[PDB]
Amino acid sequence: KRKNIALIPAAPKQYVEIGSKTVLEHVLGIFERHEAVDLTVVVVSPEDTFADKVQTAFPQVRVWKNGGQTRAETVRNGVAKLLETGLAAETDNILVHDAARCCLPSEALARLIEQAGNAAEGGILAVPVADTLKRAESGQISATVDRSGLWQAQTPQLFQAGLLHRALAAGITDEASAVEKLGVRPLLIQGDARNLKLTQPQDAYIVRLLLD
Amino acid sequence: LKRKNIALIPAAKQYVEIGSKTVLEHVLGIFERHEAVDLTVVVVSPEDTFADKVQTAFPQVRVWKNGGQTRAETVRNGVAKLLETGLAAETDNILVHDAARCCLPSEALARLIEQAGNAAEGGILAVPVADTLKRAESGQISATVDRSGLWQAQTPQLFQAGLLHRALAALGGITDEASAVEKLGVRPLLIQGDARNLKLTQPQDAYIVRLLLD
Repeated sequence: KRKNIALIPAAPKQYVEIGSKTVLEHVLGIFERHEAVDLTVVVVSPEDTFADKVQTAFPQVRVWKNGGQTRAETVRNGVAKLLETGLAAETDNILVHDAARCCLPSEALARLIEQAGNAAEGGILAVPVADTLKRAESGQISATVDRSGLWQAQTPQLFQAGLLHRALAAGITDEASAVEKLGVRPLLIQGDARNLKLTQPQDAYIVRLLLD
Repeated sequence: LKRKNIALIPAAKQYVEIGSKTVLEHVLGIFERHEAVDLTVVVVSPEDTFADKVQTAFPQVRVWKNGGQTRAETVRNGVAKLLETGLAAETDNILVHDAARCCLPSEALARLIEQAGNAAEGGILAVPVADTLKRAESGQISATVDRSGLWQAQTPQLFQAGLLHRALAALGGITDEASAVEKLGVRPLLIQGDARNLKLTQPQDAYIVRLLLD
């Protein structure tokens, strides 16, 4: 009865060509082949050209053109529509995922759903900070900051639809940060080193190699 | 007579076969082929035996067997012995590198030598923290911590032999070499590292390491 719905804000090329497809197409395939995800939605801007062809290659994915002006606004429109549309109940789970984390391992997606799927507080994938951290002033170190109990967040970020809608309605960064402001403490679930984000050539070399 | 650049690798796993060489042999390979490095030393435990084999593949590398009971103690002994021996002068540079960071880009090494190699305060390779940071209480988020201006330290960490010997000799609640230098009131430079300069500590890493070398 309870569903798990993937939502991807994509309204900066997710249309870069690696292997035989785009980054986005590489992303949607990981969700489409996962048995535990019941539906995948992509929110693009009303002027996104390549979007129509993406829809054609993935007819069961809903490609919506109600992107806003910010990543925050485009996520807000996506969640609101799933609810108004009736496609998701207030108690179904929404997994918000970055369009550029196109190497997420299916086994880590399973962990996320298996461990935060039935928790009222939801959960995100994350990896413990393993290196010493430093604060910089103008190219110099002004201090060493304790890395005790610190984690770096990845995506997806899984939360009940009703809970997420409330939190995004109210200095926010990720979705968990808006959930934390309501008094809820989300779980931290082991992400993966392979789950990196495409935001620069160094990353790209590693992604391009992982996608082989 | 120019100021010298000496690599020091505390290695008392790094013997995980990859291709046709151990991780260690891969690491020695990066320094021995780099024009600006004048010497390379590896400090192992006296019990270590595979180290003898390493010595035969790298005749100019110095394999010392005065490892400590911890990484901090082995770095301390290597630096002391480099000075006591006369191989390093007080003002030569000591580049302290992890035995398991076998994918350090040659270009990254050059930048460190060029920028920190000529600054009395030394410097380290490091990358800015790009993802949102969270503090955990018992598997749950207890806070989001501000990442503005924050960096993750890598190796090598480059300091003058006399400044490094001084800083590691005696409070004690420190972590990397930079943090012992900072306690003296000195601020090391931060030089851009690289995403491939990762350390081999778990299977996820090994897959990426093996993949990056081919």
